[PDB]
Amino acid sequence: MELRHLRYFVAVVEEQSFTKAADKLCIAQPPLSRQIQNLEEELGIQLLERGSRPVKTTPEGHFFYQYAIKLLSNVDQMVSMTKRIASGH
Amino acid sequence: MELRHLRYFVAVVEEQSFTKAADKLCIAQPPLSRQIQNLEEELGIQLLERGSRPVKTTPEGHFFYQYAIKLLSNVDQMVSMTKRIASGHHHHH
DNA sequence: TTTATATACCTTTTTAGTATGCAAA
DNA sequence: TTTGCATACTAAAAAGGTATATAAA
Repeated sequence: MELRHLRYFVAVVEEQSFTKAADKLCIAQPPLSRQIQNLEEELGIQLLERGSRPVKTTPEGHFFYQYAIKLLSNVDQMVSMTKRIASGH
Repeated sequence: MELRHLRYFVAVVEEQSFTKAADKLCIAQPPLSRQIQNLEEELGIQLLERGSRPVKTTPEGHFFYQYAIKLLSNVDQMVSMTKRIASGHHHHH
Protein backbone atom coordinates (compact mmCIF):
# COMPACT_ATOMS: atom_id res chain seq x y z
CA MET A 1 0.00 0.00 0.00
CA GLU A 2 1.40 3.37 -1.02
CA LEU A 3 0.31 6.93 -0.34
CA ARG A 4 -1.04 6.97 -3.90
CA HIS A 5 -3.85 4.69 -2.77
CA LEU A 6 -4.78 6.97 0.12
CA ARG A 7 -4.44 10.21 -1.86
CA TYR A 8 -6.70 8.82 -4.58
CA PHE A 9 -9.24 7.13 -2.31
CA VAL A 10 -9.59 10.28 -0.21
CA ALA A 11 -10.25 12.26 -3.41
CA VAL A 12 -12.96 9.85 -4.53
CA VAL A 13 -14.71 10.04 -1.16
CA GLU A 14 -14.42 13.85 -0.94
CA GLU A 15 -15.79 14.46 -4.46
CA GLN A 16 -18.26 11.57 -4.19
CA SER A 17 -17.26 10.50 -7.72
CA PHE A 18 -14.39 8.82 -9.58
CA THR A 19 -14.70 11.20 -12.52
CA LYS A 20 -14.55 14.37 -10.42
CA ALA A 21 -11.79 13.02 -8.20
CA ALA A 22 -9.97 12.11 -11.42
CA ASP A 23 -10.24 15.70 -12.64
CA LYS A 24 -9.30 17.10 -9.23
CA LEU A 25 -6.00 15.17 -9.29
CA CYS A 26 -5.52 15.60 -13.05
CA ILE A 27 -5.45 11.90 -13.94
CA ALA A 28 -7.66 9.73 -16.11
CA GLN A 29 -10.66 8.08 -14.46
CA PRO A 30 -9.78 4.47 -15.32
CA PRO A 31 -6.29 4.36 -13.75
CA LEU A 32 -7.94 5.88 -10.67
CA SER A 33 -10.57 3.15 -10.65
CA ARG A 34 -7.83 0.52 -10.91
CA GLN A 35 -5.93 1.95 -7.93
CA ILE A 36 -9.08 1.82 -5.76
CA GLN A 37 -9.66 -1.83 -6.85
CA ASN A 38 -6.09 -2.70 -5.97
CA LEU A 39 -6.43 -1.12 -2.56
CA GLU A 40 -9.58 -3.09 -1.85
CA GLU A 41 -8.18 -6.33 -3.21
CA GLU A 42 -5.08 -5.83 -1.04
CA LEU A 43 -7.04 -5.20 2.17
CA GLY A 44 -9.71 -7.69 1.12
CA ILE A 45 -12.26 -5.08 2.12
CA GLN A 46 -14.87 -3.26 0.09
CA LEU A 47 -14.53 0.46 0.85
CA LEU A 48 -17.09 1.89 -1.59
CA GLU A 49 -20.58 0.93 -2.65
CA ARG A 50 -21.14 1.38 -6.39
CA GLY A 51 -24.26 2.32 -8.37
CA SER A 52 -25.49 3.81 -6.03
CA ARG A 53 -24.99 7.21 -7.61
CA PRO A 54 -23.26 9.10 -6.12
CA VAL A 55 -20.62 6.81 -4.59
CA LYS A 56 -20.85 6.16 -0.88
CA THR A 57 -18.37 4.68 1.55
CA THR A 58 -19.14 1.44 3.33
CA PRO A 59 -18.86 1.56 7.10
CA GLU A 60 -15.33 0.14 6.74
CA GLY A 61 -14.49 2.68 4.01
CA HIS A 62 -15.77 5.48 6.21
CA PHE A 63 -13.47 4.51 9.03
CA PHE A 64 -10.64 4.07 6.56
CA TYR A 65 -11.26 7.54 5.10
CA GLN A 66 -11.29 9.24 8.51
CA TYR A 67 -7.91 7.68 9.23
CA ALA A 68 -6.44 8.25 5.76
CA ILE A 69 -6.84 12.04 6.05
CA LYS A 70 -5.22 12.01 9.50
CA LEU A 71 -2.29 10.21 7.89
CA LEU A 72 -2.07 12.50 4.87
CA SER A 73 -2.38 15.60 7.06
CA ASN A 74 0.61 14.17 8.95
CA VAL A 75 2.73 13.62 5.86
CA ASP A 76 2.25 17.36 5.41
CA GLN A 77 3.35 18.09 8.97
CA MET A 78 6.27 15.71 8.62
CA VAL A 79 7.63 17.14 5.40
CA SER A 80 7.06 20.78 6.28
CA MET A 81 8.68 20.52 9.73
CA THR A 82 11.62 18.64 8.20
CA LYS A 83 12.16 21.48 5.72
CA ARG A 84 11.95 24.04 8.52
CA ILE A 85 14.83 22.29 10.29
CA ALA A 86 16.98 22.17 7.13
CA SER A 87 16.60 25.95 6.72
CA GLY A 88 18.92 27.10 9.52
CA HIS A 89 22.53 26.26 10.43
CA MET B 1 6.79 10.24 -2.29
CA GLU B 2 5.33 6.89 -1.29
CA LEU B 3 5.31 4.62 1.73
CA ARG B 4 7.98 2.43 0.10
CA HIS B 5 10.46 5.35 0.30
CA LEU B 6 9.82 5.70 4.01
CA ARG B 7 10.06 1.94 4.50
CA TYR B 8 13.39 1.93 2.65
CA PHE B 9 14.83 4.94 4.44
CA VAL B 10 13.88 3.38 7.79
CA ALA B 11 15.66 0.14 6.82
CA VAL B 12 18.88 1.96 5.94
CA VAL B 13 18.89 4.06 9.11
CA GLU B 14 18.26 0.98 11.30
CA GLU B 15 20.88 -1.21 9.63
CA GLN B 16 23.11 1.87 9.22
CA SER B 17 23.90 0.19 5.93
CA PHE B 18 22.52 0.11 2.40
CA THR B 19 23.78 -3.43 1.69
CA LYS B 20 22.31 -4.85 4.92
CA ALA B 21 19.03 -3.00 4.52
CA ALA B 22 18.81 -4.11 0.88
CA ASP B 23 19.29 -7.73 1.96
CA LYS B 24 16.50 -7.40 4.54
CA LEU B 25 14.17 -5.72 2.02
CA CYS B 26 14.93 -8.43 -0.59
CA ILE B 27 16.04 -5.99 -3.32
CA ALA B 28 19.52 -5.13 -4.65
CA GLN B 29 21.68 -2.33 -3.19
CA PRO B 30 21.70 -0.03 -6.24
CA PRO B 31 17.88 0.30 -6.32
CA LEU B 32 17.87 1.13 -2.63
CA SER B 33 20.51 3.84 -3.12
CA ARG B 34 18.61 5.52 -5.97
CA GLN B 35 15.29 5.36 -4.13
CA ILE B 36 16.90 7.11 -1.17
CA GLN B 37 18.50 9.63 -3.52
CA ASN B 38 15.12 10.26 -5.11
CA LEU B 39 13.49 10.78 -1.70
CA GLU B 40 16.17 13.28 -0.79
CA GLU B 41 15.92 15.14 -4.09
CA GLU B 42 12.13 15.20 -3.96
CA LEU B 43 12.21 16.86 -0.53
CA GLY B 44 15.31 18.86 -1.39
CA ILE B 45 17.04 18.03 1.88
CA GLN B 46 19.88 15.68 2.79
CA LEU B 47 18.71 12.91 5.12
CA LEU B 48 21.95 10.89 5.36
CA GLU B 49 25.65 11.31 6.09
CA ARG B 50 27.62 10.43 2.96
CA GLY B 51 31.38 10.55 3.54
CA SER B 52 31.09 8.55 6.75
CA ARG B 53 30.56 4.77 6.53
CA PRO B 54 28.74 3.71 9.68
CA VAL B 55 25.92 5.41 7.82
CA LYS B 56 24.35 8.09 9.93
CA THR B 57 21.42 10.48 9.73
CA THR B 58 21.72 14.21 9.40
CA PRO B 59 19.75 16.16 12.04
CA GLU B 60 16.93 16.68 9.50
CA GLY B 61 17.09 13.03 8.49
CA HIS B 62 16.94 11.99 12.14
CA PHE B 63 13.73 13.93 12.73
CA PHE B 64 12.31 12.55 9.51
CA TYR B 65 13.23 9.03 10.58
CA GLN B 66 11.45 9.37 13.94
CA TYR B 67 8.36 10.78 12.26
CA ALA B 68 8.37 8.06 9.60
CA ILE B 69 8.27 5.29 12.19
CA LYS B 70 5.16 6.76 13.83
CA LEU B 71 3.59 7.24 10.42
CA LEU B 72 4.26 3.71 9.22
CA SER B 73 2.98 2.40 12.56
CA ASN B 74 -0.26 4.32 12.20
CA VAL B 75 -0.64 2.90 8.71
CA ASP B 76 -0.51 -0.59 10.22
CA GLN B 77 -2.92 0.42 12.96
CA MET B 78 -5.39 1.78 10.39
CA VAL B 79 -5.27 -1.41 8.36
CA SER B 80 -5.42 -3.62 11.41
CA MET B 81 -8.45 -1.73 12.77
CA THR B 82 -10.25 -1.63 9.41
CA LYS B 83 -9.91 -5.42 9.11
CA ARG B 84 -11.15 -5.90 12.66
CA ILE B 85 -14.23 -3.88 11.69
CA ALA B 86 -14.56 -5.65 8.33
CA SER B 87 -14.51 -9.06 9.99
CA GLY B 88 -17.49 -7.90 12.07
CA HIS B 89 -15.59 -8.37 15.30
CA HIS B 90 -15.71 -4.68 16.09
CA HIS B 91 -15.18 -3.33 19.57
CA HIS B 92 -15.57 0.20 18.24
CA HIS B 93 -19.02 1.22 19.46
C1' DT C 1 44.43 -3.55 0.61
C1' DT C 2 38.95 -4.64 1.89
C1' DT C 3 34.42 -3.34 1.84
C1' DA C 4 30.53 -0.69 1.07
C1' DT C 5 28.00 2.92 -1.81
C1' DA C 6 27.37 5.51 -6.28
C1' DT C 7 26.84 5.22 -11.58
C1' DA C 8 25.94 3.18 -15.94
C1' DC C 9 23.22 0.21 -18.42
C1' DC C 10 19.46 -2.97 -19.24
C1' DT C 11 15.06 -5.59 -17.82
C1' DT C 12 10.77 -6.08 -15.55
C1' DT C 13 6.81 -4.18 -13.31
C1' DT C 14 3.67 -0.72 -12.50
C1' DT C 15 0.92 3.14 -13.58
C1' DA C 16 -1.13 6.45 -16.68
C1' DG C 17 -3.73 7.29 -21.14
C1' DT C 18 -7.33 6.07 -24.82
C1' DA C 19 -11.30 3.78 -26.65
C1' DT C 20 -15.38 1.87 -25.40
C1' DG C 21 -18.75 -1.21 -23.03
C1' DC C 22 -22.36 -1.20 -19.82
C1' DA C 23 -25.35 0.00 -16.03
C1' DA C 24 -27.82 3.59 -13.17
C1' DA C 25 -31.32 6.93 -13.13
C1' DT D 1 -31.88 9.02 -23.48
C1' DT D 2 -27.58 10.94 -20.54
C1' DT D 3 -23.93 10.06 -17.28
C1' DG D 4 -20.47 7.78 -14.81
C1' DC D 5 -17.66 3.48 -13.38
C1' DA D 6 -15.62 -0.70 -15.45
C1' DT D 7 -12.87 -3.41 -18.74
C1' DA D 8 -9.47 -4.04 -22.63
C1' DC D 9 -5.61 -2.45 -24.65
C1' DT D 10 -1.38 0.61 -25.47
C1' DA D 11 2.10 3.91 -23.88
C1' DA D 12 4.98 5.82 -20.46
C1' DA D 13 7.01 5.91 -16.21
C1' DA D 14 9.19 3.90 -12.51
C1' DA D 15 11.14 0.17 -9.93
C1' DG D 16 14.35 -3.50 -9.93
C1' DG D 17 18.80 -6.33 -11.48
C1' DT D 18 23.91 -6.97 -12.93
C1' DA D 19 28.39 -5.02 -13.79
C1' DT D 20 31.62 -1.95 -12.28
C1' DA D 21 33.69 2.50 -10.97
C1' DT D 22 34.84 4.95 -6.82
C1' DA D 23 35.53 6.34 -1.97
C1' DA D 24 35.63 5.30 2.76
C1' DA D 25 37.98 2.29 6.39
